[PDB]
Amino acid sequence: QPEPDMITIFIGTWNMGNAPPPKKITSWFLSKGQGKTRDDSADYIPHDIYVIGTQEDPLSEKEWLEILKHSLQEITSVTFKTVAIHTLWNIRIVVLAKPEHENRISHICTDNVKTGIANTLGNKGAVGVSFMFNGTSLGFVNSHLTSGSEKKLRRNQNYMNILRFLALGDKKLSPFNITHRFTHLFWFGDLNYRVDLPTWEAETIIQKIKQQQYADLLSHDQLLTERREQKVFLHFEEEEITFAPTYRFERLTRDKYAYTKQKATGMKYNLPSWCDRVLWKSYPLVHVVCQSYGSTSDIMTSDHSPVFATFEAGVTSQFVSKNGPGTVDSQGQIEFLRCYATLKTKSQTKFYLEFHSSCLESFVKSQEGENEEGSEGELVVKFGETLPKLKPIISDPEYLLDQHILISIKSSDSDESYGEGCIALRLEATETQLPIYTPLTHHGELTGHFQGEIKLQTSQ
Ligand SMILES: CN(C)c1ccc(CNn2cnnc2)cc1
Ligand SMILES: [Mg+2]
Repeated sequence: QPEPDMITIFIGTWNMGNAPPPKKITSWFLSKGQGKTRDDSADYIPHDIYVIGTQEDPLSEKEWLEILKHSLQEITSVTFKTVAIHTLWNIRIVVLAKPEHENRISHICTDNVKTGIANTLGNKGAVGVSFMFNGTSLGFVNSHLTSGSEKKLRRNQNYMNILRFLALGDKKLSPFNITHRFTHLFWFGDLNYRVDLPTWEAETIIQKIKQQQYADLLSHDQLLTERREQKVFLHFEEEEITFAPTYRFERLTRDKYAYTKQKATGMKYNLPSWCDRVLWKSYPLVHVVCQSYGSTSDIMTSDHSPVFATFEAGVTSQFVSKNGPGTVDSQGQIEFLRCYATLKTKSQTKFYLEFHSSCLESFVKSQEGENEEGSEGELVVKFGETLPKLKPIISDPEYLLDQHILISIKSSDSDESYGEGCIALRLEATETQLPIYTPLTHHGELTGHFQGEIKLQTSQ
């Protein structure tokens, strides 16, 4: 039975509004309703992995697991295995996989982050799951961010706390947050970003939704505008939105948006908004294709509609050679020529690099670079041809060209990372000097750039 080089992944996010679900929720897992929907001809074809995020979830883990497994068994006739389930308050993540994957999945991690302080600590935050699927690391974050049209900045702060403090994936990747630890990272939830239009325009917005004319509403969506201004979710993707706003509906129909201020809303308006979202970030030049992104029309127990997204995702096999794992493959090497970091920092410490990759036995520390002043104020850290030659565990090009090198630039004075990035080894050529580049981030904000040339030697 061959190992796969692709899988499909279902992502669901649903704020259940503290109500039990209706008896049938299969439309969610079939990617049927509004938006980019899945073809009927695929209905019996199971996804490899189903990841379900809920918010305001009133059910026990047992109760929800029984509903989810029943739903999938009815669709596919397959009894899915539970990979992980984790709940913080009423925020929950469930990961289910086809039984054939049980011995492909390992290194399962769960964690949560509580956002806010005092007043603002007690119901918002995130849960997450990570695991290895053969040679591929997968991370999944379900976040319920701060509510309210005039709290976009709080949401952005919630995002940065979650990506700093959520402890998933390989703890040896100590300079790296979740935005660099996984081949594929999916971040979804009730992100609570709103359509920023005047309250007086409520009926006009409703009119536009009835006409399926979303352009003038999406141009005011806070998540799109904050992402365009690099305030949040830097270097993440989102499929184009082609479904109606998923919030805030009257329960038991989808015919009415309930937007007017009420004591129950704290006298806040809830103009129709795309609160419920799926975003992703994959390492450079790894295959990832969104094959659906939409909302269900027939699940009406909540004031939110469920959102689905499905993905094709490239995966690699757990490679064994005669040499690695457990030694180097002298036939393989990675050289960095003429590299320099450009940093936004005002500080004047010396810097060194760390190279981390599962193609190395352990991470590699460079010598200090040479600091120069850039022409427009910047710090330029030059490494020249001083960088250590990296010795991968396996030299076979079918393995090595699918790998990635994480780079951290660290202060010699503090050993703290000033920037993290990632370089693909999916090169146009081997034994050839080729340009490389990554942006550098820290706490998920842009801090600089790393660029230079690479020369990769494989056994071919
Ligand atoms: C061809 N296969 C595998 C198939 C066919 C029909 C269905 C839908 N109805 N169902 C539920 N449980 N068994 C049948 C699911 C799978
Ligand atoms: Mg709510």
